Formats: sequence, C-alpha cells, structure tokens
Amino acid sequence: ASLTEIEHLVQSVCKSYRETCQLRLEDLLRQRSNIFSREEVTGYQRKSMWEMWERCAHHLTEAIQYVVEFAKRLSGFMELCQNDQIVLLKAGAMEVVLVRMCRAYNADNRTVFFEGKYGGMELFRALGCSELISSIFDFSHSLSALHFSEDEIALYTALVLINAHRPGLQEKRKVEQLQYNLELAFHHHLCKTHRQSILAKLPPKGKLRSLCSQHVERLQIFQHLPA
Ligand SMILES: C[C@@H](NC(=O)c1cc(-c2sc(C(=O)N[C@H]3C[C@H](C(=O)O)C3)nc2CC2CCCCC2)cc(C2(C)CC2)c1)C(F)(F)F
Repeated sequence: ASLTEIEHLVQSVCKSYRETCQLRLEDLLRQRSNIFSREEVTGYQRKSMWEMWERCAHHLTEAIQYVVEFAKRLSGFMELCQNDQIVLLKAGAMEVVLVRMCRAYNADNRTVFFEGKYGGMELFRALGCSELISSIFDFSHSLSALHFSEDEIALYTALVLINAHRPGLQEKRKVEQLQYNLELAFHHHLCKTHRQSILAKLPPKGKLRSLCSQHVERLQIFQHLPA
C-alpha cells in the first residue's frame, strides 16, 4: 500500500459511515433539549414486555440495516467472497450497533435517544432485564467520555466489522490484508489528528463481544426472530 492511498482509504470510511449513520449528528446534538415527561415514561413502563420487545426488535434491525448499508460502502468489502462477507457481518453487526449507541448517549443525564426524544433507563422497566439494559448505558457512557470524533467512529467501526480472527472465514488472508490497511488508515489519522492517545483508552477485545454476546444469548433462549 501507499501513504497517499491510505489517506484516500480514510476518506472513504469516514464518508461511507456518514452516509450510513442512520441519524445525523447535528440532529441528536441539537434536539437533545427535550426529554420524555414523567407521564411519557410511565406509558412506556406500562407497556407489556412484548410491546417494548417489539419496539427494540424493529429499531435494532433498522439500525443494523444501516450497519450493513455501511459495509457495502467500504471500498474493499465487495472483492472478497460472499461467505466472508456474511461471517464478518454476523459477528460484527451487533457489535457495530453498540459502538454507534454511545453516539446517541448524553453523559450529562444518562439519556439515550429512543423514538424522537431522549429518556433515561426507567423507560425500559417493561422489559424487566436491568443488568442487560444498564450494560449498554454504562458502556456508552465511557465511550461518550472520550468524545469520539465522527471520523474515529467510522474508523473504529470498520475494524469492528473487519476481523480475520473470526469463526469460519474462507479466504482469510484477504481479510487479514484489508483488516490491516484499515488499522493503518486508523493509526495514521489518529497521529494525523493528535488523538493517538486514545489507543490505550479504548475497550479491549473484548467488551464488544462479551456485552453483545449476553444480549445475543438471551434471544437465542427466549426468541424465534432473527437468530
Ligand atoms: C435484546 C436486548 N437488547 C436489544 O434488543 C438491543 C436493542 C438495540 C437498539 S438499536 C436502536 C436504535 O437504532 N434507535 C434509534 C432508532 C430510533 C429512532 O428512530 O428514533 C432511535 N434501539 C435499540 C433499543 C435500545 C433499548 C434500550 C437500550 C439501548 C438500545 C441495540 C442493541 C445492541 C446494539 C446491543 C446489541 C440491542 C433487549 F434489551 F431488548 F432485551
């Protein structure tokens, strides 16, 4: 690879994400002024667990379609065989949607954006799974502390999808090579922006799989939808 070409690689990842980011950043930041009234929360709490479950299931799949919408935008994704394309998304999709959640988390009052307005965690009392609902807010809270620049989330997300150290990829060396160019464009931009300091600050391995695996595991037990 070439240096001038790697900088090109960064511009694609940053753009492919900004066009497949679901919600605009300028929207979440400015519309953060209003939140659910205590009335509106009890209405969400009164909802049957199936009610709230049907909600997240849609918003989750919808947020994932943008995740896969992101993958097909990367400049080197299409070349590799379909199987590797399927595997990377299966294990990376749910984790990519987690990193994108902190981007909608307001660390000031612990309120995430869910259906046209910010709200706390008591909004999901109908579900009745505290430790799982809180594992996301606390995680996004830490990630929201670093004050992720949009370009970083795009770069970080790319390395979440790409991962040759995945279950059953076929032509892995095509995944290893690309997984490295992204890390190159990642570190280069970090140093190029004086934010190489975060590398020792991010979640290891690790928290992405363990946190999602707990959710993905509860659905493989109780559900029948996509699984
Ligand atoms: C099974 C288990 N977990 C999930 O169902 C689940 C839901 C979501 C998503 S994605 C999403 C969106 O895209 N919201 C956008 C679209 C909305 C809009 O258009 O306004 C805002 N909303 C949600 C629902 C929110 C529920 C409260 C905790 C934050 C997540 C994300 C995930 C990941 C990424 C962890 C794996 C898991 C469960 F907790 F459900 F039991």
